[PDB]
Amino acid sequence: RLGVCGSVWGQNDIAYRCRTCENDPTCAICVPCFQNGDHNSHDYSIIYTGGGCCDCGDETAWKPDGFCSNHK
Amino acid sequence: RLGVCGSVWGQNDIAYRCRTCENDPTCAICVPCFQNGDHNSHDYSIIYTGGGCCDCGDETAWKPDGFCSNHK
Ligand SMILES: [Zn+2]
Ligand SMILES: [Zn+2]
Ligand SMILES: [Zn+2]
Ligand SMILES: [Zn+2]
Ligand SMILES: [Zn+2]
Ligand SMILES: [Zn+2]
Repeated sequence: RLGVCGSVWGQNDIAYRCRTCENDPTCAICVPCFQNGDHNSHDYSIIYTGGGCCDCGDETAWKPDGFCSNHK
Repeated sequence: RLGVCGSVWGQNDIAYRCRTCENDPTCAICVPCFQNGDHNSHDYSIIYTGGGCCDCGDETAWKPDGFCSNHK
């Protein structure tokens, strides 16, 4: 559609790591952002976050081709 | 052929609005997707996007009959 997520996790909340899309190993995206992007052949995993915030839409934390349809 | 576009616009990049195909007035498709679909008697216009991403292939933003040959 015509035009950062920043959703927040608590201690035991799950999220996705995607090693193909991350800027570095501390980056992560929320489950909705993961589900609305394309990671089909990517090396992704469900993680327990220990808290933090979603990197989707932030080119300094996540590769743009890994953004979801709502944060491009 | 056998089986979302998500191409991204910058601020001053053009795209197409199709009022016949859009799910709402904030939806748009890129020029290649417009040219590879059928909008013959549709109420379409070239627009300056102000940024965003192409909705072609996403049934939640665009009517499937409006998808191009590459996103069906
Ligand atoms: Zn998110
Ligand atoms: Zn997102
Ligand atoms: Zn990925
Ligand atoms: Zn497109
Ligand atoms: Zn298309
Ligand atoms: Zn149309």
